[PDB]
Amino acid sequence: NDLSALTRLPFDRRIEEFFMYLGGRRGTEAVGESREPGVWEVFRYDEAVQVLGDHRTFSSDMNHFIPEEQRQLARAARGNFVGIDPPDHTQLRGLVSQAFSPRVTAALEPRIGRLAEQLLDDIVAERGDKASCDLVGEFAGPLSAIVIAELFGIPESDHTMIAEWAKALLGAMQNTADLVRRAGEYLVHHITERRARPQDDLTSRLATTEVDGKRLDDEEIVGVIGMFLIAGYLPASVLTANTVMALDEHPAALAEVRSDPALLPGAIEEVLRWRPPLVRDQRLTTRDADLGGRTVPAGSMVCVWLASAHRDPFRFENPDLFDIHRNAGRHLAFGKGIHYCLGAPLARLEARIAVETLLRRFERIEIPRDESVEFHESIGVLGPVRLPTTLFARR
Ligand code: HEM
Repeated sequence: NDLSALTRLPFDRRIEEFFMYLGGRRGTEAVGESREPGVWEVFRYDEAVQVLGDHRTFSSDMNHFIPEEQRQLARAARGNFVGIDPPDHTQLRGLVSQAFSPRVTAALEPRIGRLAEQLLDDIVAERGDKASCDLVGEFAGPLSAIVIAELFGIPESDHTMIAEWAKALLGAMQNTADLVRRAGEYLVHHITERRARPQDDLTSRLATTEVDGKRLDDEEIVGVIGMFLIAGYLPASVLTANTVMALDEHPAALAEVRSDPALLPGAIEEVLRWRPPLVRDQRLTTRDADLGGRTVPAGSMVCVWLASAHRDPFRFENPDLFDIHRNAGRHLAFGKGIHYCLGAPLARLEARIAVETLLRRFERIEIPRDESVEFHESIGVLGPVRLPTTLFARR
């Protein structure tokens, strides 16, 4: 398979041979073993769905088997429920979900609008009507970090800082430990501040919501805020750029969307299917598991290829065709079951406004096929971290 080699190929051929790899295996088998010793891969839709649905058999807690005595440092941090299983997940997500109601996401739409325009005006001032820039570095990445910052009611002054903090951490080392620890210190101050004097933001809501007599404490809230930033930053920025790139690579689709921007959310859903930011989702078998005509032994790492599931012709017609008019609703880009992305509404809103603004303001968006386009190094990500473009402002 040589998956590590693919992460080093030019992005265009990385995409190619990545989907060729998945295609070949998916063609023959729903499930299979990998070169890695005790790891299985999932290639087909139904089995991907089955895996995500059956959280009992396929755990999200990678330290499931670690003895309860040696579990203290293997335990997930207070507030982080992405790496835990019911019933611990249900209670924590229950609280966060109640607080993070759809109207919290909806209310951000005007700000996201204004922020996207401001980032574009900063790029335009430096290089004029024909302005070259890094779309991820100067637009999508700041927009994703600051949007999440806005959600939690982080002061306007600290936004450029938060954007830089996110770029540093996300793109072990003593610094990595520091960034995490200092973020901790910062967020505690933010929380106690918003607990004392509340404002219309998610931090204050997290601090004041009850669910059947239960609340979140300051240290859990820190984990939640931190979890949102870590889970949400890269993928959202990648969705915004993958949309720009996918439309660029399809002039007809692009023309349709430019002429009727109502088509854009549908286009984004297609992007999520056809070039998902997060390309795999991992689980750990708690027991011997019958899947795809095969038995997966207890203790096995399972790697669910979401990207392959989306190309499964059993589930999607003409799977390898990018079609902004397709019903992409069944895609798994935001996961499925109990761990389904809490940021999915916000990401769709973030992405829609960011590309809506770029198309309205720039009549030409030129993107190279060089190695100047730098895709994120992880096999589990598919999209750029450095995307140089040339923006020609509409006359
Ligand atoms: C387009 C961008 C995004 C993608 C592709 C994405 C994808 C995902 C996926 C696949 C999961 C499921 C992980 C699993 O099953 O174990 C997930 C969980 C999550 N995402 Fe996102 N996400 C995105 C943006 C965001 C944003 C903007 C936020 C909020 C700041 C966010 C917060 C979360 C949280 C909190 C979870 C965990 C929910 C849980 O564990 O129950 N995500 N995301």
